[PDB]
Amino acid sequence: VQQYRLDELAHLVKGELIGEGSLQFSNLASLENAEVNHLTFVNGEKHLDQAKVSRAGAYIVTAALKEHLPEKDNFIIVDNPYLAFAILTHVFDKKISSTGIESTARIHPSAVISETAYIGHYVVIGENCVVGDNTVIQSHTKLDDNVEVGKDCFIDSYVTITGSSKLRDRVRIHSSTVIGGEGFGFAPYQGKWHRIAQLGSVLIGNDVRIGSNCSIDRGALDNTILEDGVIIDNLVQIAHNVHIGSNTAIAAKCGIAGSTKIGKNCILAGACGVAGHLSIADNVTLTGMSMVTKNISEAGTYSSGTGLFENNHWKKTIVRLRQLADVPLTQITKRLD
Amino acid sequence: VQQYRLDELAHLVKGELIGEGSLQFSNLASLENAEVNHLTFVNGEKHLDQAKVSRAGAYIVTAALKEHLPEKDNFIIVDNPYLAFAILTHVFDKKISSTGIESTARIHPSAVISETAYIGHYVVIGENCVVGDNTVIQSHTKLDDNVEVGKDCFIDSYVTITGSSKLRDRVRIHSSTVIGGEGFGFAPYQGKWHRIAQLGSVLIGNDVRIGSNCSIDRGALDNTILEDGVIIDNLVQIAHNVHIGSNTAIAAKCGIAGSTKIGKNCILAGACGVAGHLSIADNVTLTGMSMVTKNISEAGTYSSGTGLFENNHWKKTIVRLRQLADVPLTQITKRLD
Amino acid sequence: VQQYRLDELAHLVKGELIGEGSLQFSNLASLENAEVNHLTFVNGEKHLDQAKVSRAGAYIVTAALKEHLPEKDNFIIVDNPYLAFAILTHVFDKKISSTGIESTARIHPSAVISETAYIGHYVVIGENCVVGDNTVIQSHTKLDDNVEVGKDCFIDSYVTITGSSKLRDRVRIHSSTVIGGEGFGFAPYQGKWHRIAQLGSVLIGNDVRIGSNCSIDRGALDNTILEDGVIIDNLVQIAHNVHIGSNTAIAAKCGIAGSTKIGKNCILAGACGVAGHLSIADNVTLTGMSMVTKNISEAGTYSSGTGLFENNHWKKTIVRLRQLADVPLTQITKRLD
Repeated sequence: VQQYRLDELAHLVKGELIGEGSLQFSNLASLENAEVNHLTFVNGEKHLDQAKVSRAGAYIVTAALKEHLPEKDNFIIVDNPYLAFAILTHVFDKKISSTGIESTARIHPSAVISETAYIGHYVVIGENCVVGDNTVIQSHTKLDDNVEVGKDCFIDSYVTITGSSKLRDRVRIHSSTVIGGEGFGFAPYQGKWHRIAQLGSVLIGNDVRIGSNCSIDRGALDNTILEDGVIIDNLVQIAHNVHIGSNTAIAAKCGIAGSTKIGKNCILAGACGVAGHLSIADNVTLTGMSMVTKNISEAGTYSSGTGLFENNHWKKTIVRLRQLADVPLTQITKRLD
Repeated sequence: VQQYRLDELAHLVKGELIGEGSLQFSNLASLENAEVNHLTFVNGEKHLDQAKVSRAGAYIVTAALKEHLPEKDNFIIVDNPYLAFAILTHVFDKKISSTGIESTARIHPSAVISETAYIGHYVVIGENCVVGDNTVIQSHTKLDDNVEVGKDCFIDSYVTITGSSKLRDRVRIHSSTVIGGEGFGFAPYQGKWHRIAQLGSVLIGNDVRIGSNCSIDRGALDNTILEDGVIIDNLVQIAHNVHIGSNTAIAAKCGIAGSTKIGKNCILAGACGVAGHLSIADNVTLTGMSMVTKNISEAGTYSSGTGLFENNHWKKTIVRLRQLADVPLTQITKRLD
Repeated sequence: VQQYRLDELAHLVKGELIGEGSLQFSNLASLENAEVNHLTFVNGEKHLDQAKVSRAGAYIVTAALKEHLPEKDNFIIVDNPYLAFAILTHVFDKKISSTGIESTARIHPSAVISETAYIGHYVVIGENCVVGDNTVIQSHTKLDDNVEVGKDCFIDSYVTITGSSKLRDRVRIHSSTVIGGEGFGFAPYQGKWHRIAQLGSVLIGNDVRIGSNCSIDRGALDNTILEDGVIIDNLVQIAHNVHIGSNTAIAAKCGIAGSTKIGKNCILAGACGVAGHLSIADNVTLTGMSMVTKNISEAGTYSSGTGLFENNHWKKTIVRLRQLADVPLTQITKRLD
């Protein structure tokens, strides 16, 4: 494909070069599958063994790791090889330098589209819409009236941006997601449900990522807010009026119900469920499949689940669980006449 | 921005007016963010403090509440404020009565399309399809052969309606949703899976709402049926042959497995799992992340799950959970001699 | 509509014909809803009483069942009726015969499209793409650059295939699915998330089926692999680098996190969550909603969850549960001296 010298690659991550700076490199690769023209990284000493044996031509390493790799000659020394790696993934990433407006697209005459944005085939952009510089909007995607997309944004295919959602800069949203959809609002009467119109929108901050097949609903009256730097994997449900604080990560298949606020720097593992009208403090980490039903006021790590059981062990465990309510537990832990 | 007089708004909800019936209002708003030109609603006495402090022009309240609101002058007195509010959200909802067939739609000559319907751009409609009066079918959506949509329906973009699904009146289905999809039929032989074709369909009642990123699979032989007034949030799995009773509500991320039947007036909270070939009786609420593996014969509220735990308390809780099988429980409660 | 003779059908399943060979049949159907021109099947004695009352014209039964069915004259005998039924579903399943490329498609000239393939309306096919013989790409779907799709594949609408994904033969992918989208790769620095570009791809073997609304992310450096035979239901998350063994079945709504390997012939029930960097061995069955956090290294059936509880009972249970950690359980069953 296309080649990079080691010296350039070390300079790019602002690291100390060791070994022949003029060596060619085609790609990044894992320890196991790397070859000579491949640059790789050693993430802590758990991976020393795979490193020692790797056929990779150079190594992104910590200084205390370089000492444990005499077998090897060419290095890039940095304090955080993982972040240096992360930077360089983009150098090797094959880039979409595409620009201009595909003639099958339907852009309402009132919309402002930067001359360096890309609008895909069969994209539809409505009244008062704005798409910023170097923004990429892929094919079939639709932008409803009054939707604004900032700079350096990536929006893939079959994404719906509606409810006049407003997106800042460096926002990326993957295929088949819905931003700004009509949330689940229903009033009961005569044992039937009256639909509640949904009159709010969505604010989406800078540097925010959203996976595929996600549903981010627009607020019922105010806004659903995804603060700066929030990251969200595939198949997440974010209900109306959810407010997600800065740099919070939400793993695949989490569900955050209506009007809940999640603090800054929170980490939710796969398939957590958070009920409605709750606050979750800053710096809360929830492990896989946590069911949150009350508030969380203290920072920390929280969990729910029974863990894994062999099936028979399980069957008997849950029979004994069913019996616990009839057992006075603490009133025997200290019962001795 | 179109205005409405306070006396009309009170008439529109069958409500008693108090205050200057000629006052102008742009929109509904929340207690916290309402301005002078905004109508709002106080839902029970838990919100009085937010209400008193609010800058809302007028108030939707009950008689028992207007009393505890001396601070305010113009009200609309109704018996269920939530429902009066629900009605008025539509009056402020950005109403779209577009009509006709966009010129980039691909429609089979054999399909019957009501003159009052709207077929959007890039819409594809197959043989013997019927789209009834006043139905909106948004851009990019597809209707396979023998699919029928009734009157006054809203079908959004990137919706697949297949397997000759039959949708009645006032049915609304949101984006990235698959109605009628081939269900999960696989017979085992020689340690491989023989795919079973699926020859059924889907009956979707009047007044049924389906969210985004949902999958409603057709029957293996008969029909998957969603009865009148069923409402379904985003990210729901309805498997082949599931039958859902009238006005049952199904929250986000629920999965209902093949051939199961859920009664009338049921409520399923977020992320429930209902296993195959079961009956759930009329009038059953399940709470969040509930796991149902047997029939539910009696009405009532049901639950599964541990609570949330701080992580160390979780780890030690589950260590002790694992020991529970080997521990005589009912043979020590009656053991006092 | 379209008619078949009983003897043809008997022959199609390598089956002993009993009764009038020349009888006409339109369709399969259930024991409950079959009419004279419907063929049906009796699956063991459990369904015998239903069969006795069926208006079905003919019955796919096994010898020791014909036995208990004197009420009925027309049969097809076979050793496994379910598999016989499955073979015949395809005979009645409406054939999708179409060939060619619709004019509303956009296909880059450097793409190779078989003359026996169908490219549906509005499809977008990128550079260096390959589409095999008899493959169907339904309307609206997109293939990005370097995507390859084998022979006899079916790929429904609003599918995104990207990340240079490679698909073998007889792969079928349902609607709203995203194959090979950027995985959840993020580095932490200064309490921010730096995005990690995702450089691998996806290999999908022969005879793989994927449901609707699924996300199958590309690998970080190496590939995400679905081996031959793998079947995956609707709404599943398969993270970057997940490796899934031949003939494994993944039920609706499962999540497998990054870098997890899953052996051959596994069965995961609906809504399981498997954590990252784990091994599950060949022949493992998980029951609905299991949470795997450690490697499972022996074949067997595994589970997690509490039972379903009536709600009051549930609340007392979790209170007792919470008390469990403070109670020594093994030190009291062995307390008698």
